[PDB]
Amino acid sequence: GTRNNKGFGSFTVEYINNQKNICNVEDTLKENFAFVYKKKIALSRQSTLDFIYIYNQIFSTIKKDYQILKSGYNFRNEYIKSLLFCYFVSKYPN
RNA sequence: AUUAAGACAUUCGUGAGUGAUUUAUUUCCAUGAAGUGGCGU
Repeated sequence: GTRNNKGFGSFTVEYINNQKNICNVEDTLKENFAFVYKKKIALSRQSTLDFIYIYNQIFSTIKKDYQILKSGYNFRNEYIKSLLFCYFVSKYPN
């Protein structure tokens, strides 16, 4: 998709030739990627209602974390520095 | 006046009749409508 790296492309295969697919996501991610990082998001009750609410939480969390990574967060009142910044100013501090 | 004289190789006659420039052949192969957020710790 467009901006698929941020998560608007997620698919899984269920039936291959009318046979269920027991493929572990964790193991395949471990195999084909250099680093794989899991985050357990607090699914506040629901989980049976408001997939729209689930999407809102998931994508707000992604925006949160990725804005944290390469930039800061000058939003409401809480300041956390850019970890992309903090990496370079620490390693060989120039 | 002499084994001489006389005599168009000529008349008639369609290079014509039959017969598809046709048969076979993918305008196709490769290819992300995608990338990035920025601003006041």
